[PDB]
Amino acid sequence: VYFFDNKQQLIKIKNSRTLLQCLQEKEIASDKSDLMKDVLTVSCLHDVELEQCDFMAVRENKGVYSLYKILEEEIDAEIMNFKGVNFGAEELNNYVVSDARPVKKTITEIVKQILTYTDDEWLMTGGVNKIGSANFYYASVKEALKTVQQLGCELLFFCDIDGEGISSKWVEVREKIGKESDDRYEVGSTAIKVVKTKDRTNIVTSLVGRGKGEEVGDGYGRRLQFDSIEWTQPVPKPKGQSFIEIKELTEKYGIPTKKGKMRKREQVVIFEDIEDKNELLNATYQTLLENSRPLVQFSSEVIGASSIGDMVTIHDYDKNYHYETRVFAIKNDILNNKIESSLGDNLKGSSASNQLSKASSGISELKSMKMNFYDSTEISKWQSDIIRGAKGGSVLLMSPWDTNKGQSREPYQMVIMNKGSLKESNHFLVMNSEGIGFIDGDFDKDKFETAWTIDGTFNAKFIRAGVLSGILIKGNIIKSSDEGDFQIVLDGGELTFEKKYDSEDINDQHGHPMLTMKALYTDDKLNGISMVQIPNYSFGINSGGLMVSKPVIEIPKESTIDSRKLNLFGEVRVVGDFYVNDVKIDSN
Amino acid sequence: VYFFDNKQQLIKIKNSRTLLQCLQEKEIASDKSDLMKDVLTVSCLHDVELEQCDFMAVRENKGVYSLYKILEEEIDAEIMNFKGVNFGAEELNNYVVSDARPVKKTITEIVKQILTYTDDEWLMTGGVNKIGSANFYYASVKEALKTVQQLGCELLFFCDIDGEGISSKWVEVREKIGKESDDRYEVGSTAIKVVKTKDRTNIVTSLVGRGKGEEVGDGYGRRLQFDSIEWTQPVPKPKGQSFIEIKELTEKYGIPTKKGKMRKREQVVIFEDIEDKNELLNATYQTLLENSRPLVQFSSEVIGASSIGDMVTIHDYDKNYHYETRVFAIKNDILNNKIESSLGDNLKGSSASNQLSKASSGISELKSMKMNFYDSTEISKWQSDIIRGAKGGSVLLMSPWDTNKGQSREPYQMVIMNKGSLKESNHFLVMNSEGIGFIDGDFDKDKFETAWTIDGTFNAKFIRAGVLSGILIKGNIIKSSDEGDFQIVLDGGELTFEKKYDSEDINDQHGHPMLTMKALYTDDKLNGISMVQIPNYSFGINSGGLMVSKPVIEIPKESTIDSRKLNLFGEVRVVGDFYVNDVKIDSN
Amino acid sequence: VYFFDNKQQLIKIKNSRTLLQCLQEKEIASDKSDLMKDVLTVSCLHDVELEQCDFMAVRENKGVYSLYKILEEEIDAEIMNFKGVNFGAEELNNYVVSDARPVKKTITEIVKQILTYTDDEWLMTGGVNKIGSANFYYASVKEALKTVQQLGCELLFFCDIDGEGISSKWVEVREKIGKESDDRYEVGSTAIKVVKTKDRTNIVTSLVGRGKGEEVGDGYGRRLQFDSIEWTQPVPKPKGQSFIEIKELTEKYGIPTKKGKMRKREQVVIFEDIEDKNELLNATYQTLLENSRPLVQFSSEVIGASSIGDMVTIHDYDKNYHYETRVFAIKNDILNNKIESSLGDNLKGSSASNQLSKASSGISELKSMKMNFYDSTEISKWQSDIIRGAKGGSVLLMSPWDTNKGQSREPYQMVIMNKGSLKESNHFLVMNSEGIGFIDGDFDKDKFETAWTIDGTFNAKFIRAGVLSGILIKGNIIKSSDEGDFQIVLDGGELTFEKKYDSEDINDQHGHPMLTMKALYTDDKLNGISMVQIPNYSFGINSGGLMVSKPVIEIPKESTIDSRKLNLFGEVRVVGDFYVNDVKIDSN
Repeated sequence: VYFFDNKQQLIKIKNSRTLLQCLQEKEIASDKSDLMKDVLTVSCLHDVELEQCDFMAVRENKGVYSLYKILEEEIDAEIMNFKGVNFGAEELNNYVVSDARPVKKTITEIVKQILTYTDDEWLMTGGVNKIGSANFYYASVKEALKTVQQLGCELLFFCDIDGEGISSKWVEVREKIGKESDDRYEVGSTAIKVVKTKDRTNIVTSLVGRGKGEEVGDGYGRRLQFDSIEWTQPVPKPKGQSFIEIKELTEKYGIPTKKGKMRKREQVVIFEDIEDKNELLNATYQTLLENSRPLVQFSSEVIGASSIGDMVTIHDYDKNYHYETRVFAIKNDILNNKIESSLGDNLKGSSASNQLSKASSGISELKSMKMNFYDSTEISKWQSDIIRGAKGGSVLLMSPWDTNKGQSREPYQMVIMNKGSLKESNHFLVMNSEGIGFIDGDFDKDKFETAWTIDGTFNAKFIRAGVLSGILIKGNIIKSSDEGDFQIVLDGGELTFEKKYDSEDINDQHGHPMLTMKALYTDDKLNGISMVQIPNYSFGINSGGLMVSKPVIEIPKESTIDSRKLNLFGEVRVVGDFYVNDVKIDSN
Repeated sequence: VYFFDNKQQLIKIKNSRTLLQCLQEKEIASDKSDLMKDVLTVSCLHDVELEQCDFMAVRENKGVYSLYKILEEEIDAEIMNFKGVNFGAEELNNYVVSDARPVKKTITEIVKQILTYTDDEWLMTGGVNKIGSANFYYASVKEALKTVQQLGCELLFFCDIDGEGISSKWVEVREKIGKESDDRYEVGSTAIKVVKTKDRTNIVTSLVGRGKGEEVGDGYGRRLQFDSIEWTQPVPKPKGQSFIEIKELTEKYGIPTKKGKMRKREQVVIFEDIEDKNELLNATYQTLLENSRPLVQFSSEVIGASSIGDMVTIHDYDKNYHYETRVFAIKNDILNNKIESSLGDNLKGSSASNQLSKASSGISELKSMKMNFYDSTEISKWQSDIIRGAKGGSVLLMSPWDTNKGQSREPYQMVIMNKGSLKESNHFLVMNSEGIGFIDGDFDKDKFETAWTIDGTFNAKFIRAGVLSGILIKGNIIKSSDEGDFQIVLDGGELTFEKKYDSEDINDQHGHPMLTMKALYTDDKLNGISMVQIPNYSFGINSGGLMVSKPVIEIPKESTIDSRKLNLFGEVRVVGDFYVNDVKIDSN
Repeated sequence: VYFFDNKQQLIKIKNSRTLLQCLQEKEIASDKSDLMKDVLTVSCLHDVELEQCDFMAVRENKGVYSLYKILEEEIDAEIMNFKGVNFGAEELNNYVVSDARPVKKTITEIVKQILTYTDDEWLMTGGVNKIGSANFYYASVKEALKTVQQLGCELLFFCDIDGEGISSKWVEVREKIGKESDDRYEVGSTAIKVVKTKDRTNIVTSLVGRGKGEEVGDGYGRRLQFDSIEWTQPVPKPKGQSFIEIKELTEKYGIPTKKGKMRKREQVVIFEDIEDKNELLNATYQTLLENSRPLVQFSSEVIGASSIGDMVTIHDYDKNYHYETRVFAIKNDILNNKIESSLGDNLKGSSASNQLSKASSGISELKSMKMNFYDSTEISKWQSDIIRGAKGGSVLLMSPWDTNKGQSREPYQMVIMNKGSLKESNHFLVMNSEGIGFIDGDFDKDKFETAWTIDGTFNAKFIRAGVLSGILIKGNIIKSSDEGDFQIVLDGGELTFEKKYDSEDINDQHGHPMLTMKALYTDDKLNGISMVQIPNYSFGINSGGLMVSKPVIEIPKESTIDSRKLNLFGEVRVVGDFYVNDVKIDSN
């Protein structure tokens, strides 16, 4: 046993004539999410230059050495104990993966990508050709390797150690650990104390698959199922069924009935992250196939030496059974030449210590995979903001939070924009606490205009296209315009021909009258209708054409009540009474 | 001990002269959610034809047999070992219950309903008259029976076994297991080694109840309490208080004070699914009543034989105590005539193995009853959709998700319908990225018109009912119409009478002039008001009635500036000077 | 040993010549969230009057006594056993804190405030000057003290016990338990069996801190980090880095590389309730300083007597080491004068029982601090109601739930109010399933108007301010009014002067005609423009001023087709040929 100091430099060599204990253990875990266990324990007499050492290594052959790092020492009386684990499981826990996210790549490329964060110290050897994906964010490298291991790969670690330090390190990726060995164990000559165990707790013949939810929120707990999938060639499955059954397994492990017939065994299997149907069926089929036969375990003391993970054959001639199994646990005592092994399926996972470890890991996982009050509030806020329109399209309910991040989220106005989003649109229709208004080019709030007011006072200037029909007009003042200074007015049941004037008041629209057709309250009754004239103005009933207009009656500018100067022009044929002197007399 | 093969056919009988161990254990669990434990263990010498057996049974009396299913087997030193459990706890785990949901029914009917999923194999015997409800979805029958058992029933299982297989199976429902036996145990003659234990850990005299939330979201953690419920006859409880206290229990187990008085003990009890007040009070009262006395347990070796669940009486004359207890655990050894029993309240739930089992079950329950990111997102989406209007009432915000299910959830228009929902309404008011518009009968076809445009151009054709008053009209063109071809036009500050015409342009409304009362720019000043005429048209100031109007002045069709033929008609009284051959005249 | 009854009255004294066992244990837990352990165990021969006692006490010196409360009692064979804990840890579990919520106060004031719920039985002694805050709701006092202890204080409990009961109780608050003692332990003379353990499992040199989320909802898992904080004087930390590193620790405990250089060790530390950067950096620095050196533990059997928590010194001359450690566990045996102690850092937390207890506590905490279906639904409802406007501002989508609390949540109308909320505003713009309408002062009523209708029918009476221009008017009836009974009408392609009238129909607006400027269908062609008169009415073309208008032609009330009476007034100047019994005449 060679001991190294903190810089991995050789210090001392301990022989086999001084050590009091030397034990090495290896074990392949039942689950695929755990690494391979490797522990060494050595204890010798107390020394003063062995309390600074941090590494210890043993010998496999002339070219391969295994390195163990001390985790704990215990001086008792004068005997120093020690305890070590593999170097890789302790070194690869101090590299941080910021964020890595492959999508549908092979395992070899994923390992290449992960081992980039170790700064070229670690390499990799071997390959697998299965495609998978994962999301690695802030986490250690060992956890990432654990996650990769679940896809069907098994990992090891090695060194190239000399007396002056470590030179090269690499990681081997394989499918199954161990080649096939030419070993032969016989009970009574090579295997000494054989204990055979058989278990039948978990046996199924039919399973019902379930998926990742259908309509969550109703509370009815629906899940995706393979109800309407046809699948014939591997195992005949009908179209109206919802479970996979193997016939012969039912005949061999079924529940007998009254009539001598057999019935199947059905248990429910849940997959939390399956969204398709065919892959759910494949997963359920694999789960059914894995759990169809009882488990067998052999545990014994052996003479011949085998590595971990080989295939060996064990025989027993007195009771006449013959099996082929796979070594999965080895406890090698170097000092006393005693070797203990185990073959077959692993049933060591039901001991108390493993259960304690699994419970602690489960608590630690649940603490990080579930959502507390803050996360629920944040998710609700995000999903409400998505539908309110605060991130996308043309309809939006504004709140001060959308502008300052600091005030309340309470809405005070509703905005309909032109295109896209707030910065991508040019026109706005705003509904706020002042009335339905409009906003110009930019939403820096040029100035808010008003079309409707909340008390209900429409603004008339917004009528700019169309034809008006089918209504009544009353009380209003009408007017027209020309290039000169003449306009027609209808104010208070009056027709006014006057001169133009520009103003901003209802009363000030009226100008200087010249001719006003009207009516007069004639003698306490409204039976007088006539026009009027005004002096210094010309009036007429001019006749002719569009270019020429000659006076039928000419009204002078000086026409007055006193100066009744009733000019007339034009050849007029006057049928009716005529006047020269006194008394009416007829004509032509 | 009789051994059966995989089809429940008798194979071999083993005597008592060749067995090495036979042990049978029974135990009633402390909690009501666990079944009754039944375990048998037997070991004999190795045999070839015993490695295929799957059932082993023992004898109770001449008509009752108990059947055990082998779960494990272990050849160690040609000494085979077997371990078995009850058949019922293993067979009823392979029957899937899908979607069974009773509401407010009796336990007997619930068990009858559950046992219809076993295909007539299992029956039921007995009954309990208590009302309860449960929700069973995809799950096995055993878990359903476990859930039912929590409502105040206790279950057993039985068979009717013969040499050629099982004939009938049934499940018995009871209130308490065991009748009242006539047995008497005396210490020193019938009971050998007696160990008595007394516990005082959980002792209370007052409790404060809490309910299923009040206003969750504030984060203040309010809960429903019985603050304002009066309850007098069982135990006097005032109105202003929020806890139940029994006086004598306080006097007997109260904290002494400085003045020699006693104080109560208060602890908080939480019920997660209580929504009313009186039932919360009843539950708190029952919890208080249950936990008011210290616990006692007896464990001893017994000569006499009793079944499980009976009521036996134990006496001790030297120390002078006499108690009446209930048997709850029996460990019967058939081969050596040794019986071990326990009496009183169960305190076996604090051992390490039970704690490990409870921790595993608790973790597995938490993994299923708490929600991750996906469930929170789905619930938020559902609750946002409810309030957006996408499922119900008359105000709704459209998004592409509501029509095509594949695009984003971002809104782009707001729709107000007529009645009900999208398919139950005929008329629509729509405000989208092109202005306030309207939609006809069917919404599936856009057919979108516009009333307001986002730049603010109202369409005038939408004014169809009302009276218009209190505004000004300027610049606009006015027109009327009749059945014939006459209309009145006010264009450019002139009154124009023409012939009617139909057109679609502002300029084309004007027609063929006949008489245009207008004004003339008379000598660089606007003081000329006059009419005009046009040849080949008739003009007049006709006078008379509504039927008839005769010309005061008749304007001929040929009236012209050149041909000044101004025909006049009617009896006229022309007072004033006149024009006859250069003289002034008078009234004859 | 003195035994008390249920009222804490002395009953019996047991000497040292009758007891069979007496053992006292004390231990300081590794975590700061657990109290100080104190356990006593005594056993003696069975006595009749010792089965009612509930307290047993021992002697420290002539003035200090320790009180223990019996929890379990076990009569076995003829020897009674007992098991007691400290009085305080059992008494202070029966006082209920309703709600206390201090903010940024000192520990002394927090303890003072908490100890007001014991009704002046418990006092306080000592003090610590550090500022902290906590939120206490319904919970017992012991959990509150546990939570306070996490801020850097350590608690003890005491009594003033006499033969007639307890007189005064108090709690001492300290920062560290134990003074500095003048003790000297030498191996081989005063310490007998020394076992030393050194642990190196968790050693780090650099850490990466994380905070309380950044944008939860995207699913990317961002967290607050100290990326852009400069912090130099304690440890030089640059501006572009995301971790804190100590140099010399890396030089002493670093991973050696190929070229002889050393590398750092990084692990991720998560704080779930940190929102600022400088405090996150401080917490990470404190963790790094706490986890930088390996741990050492001494366990031995000593001769001299020391209290719990002192600082002693242990020496060993043969192996030449000298350490200064702190006592943390004492197991004093009173009957046999044997004392067993432990020194240094506590490594007793990895035993099986402690792990079981921690797992149970973790499950119980997770069950209470996570959210199930009901909580998620309630939070989503609250956060949707906040943004819908149902609590605050001036835009609101009202649903029947907002008024009756019992019906569904689907919205049926949208309301825009004036100010604040429903009760603080006067004018409303309501958009519902009937049309865009308005509501007067109070909203509790249903005085709903209708401007728009869903079929697109505007109401013309809502135009009340503005100027109308740029449109066309067609078909509509135009009218005016005056104080008298005259109005100008333009209906059916004609101009009508008539008498004013009031009505509510389109047809009834027309009145009694007087003068109707119109057109006549003159001989199958529309070339006739004419006016008419009506008998018993006066007509004229009056001329003059605004005050005076004299008839150019006077039309009498009796003017008729038969009674042609065309009165003319005013001195005329008439050029033309005239009618003097035929031919043609001259023109003055």
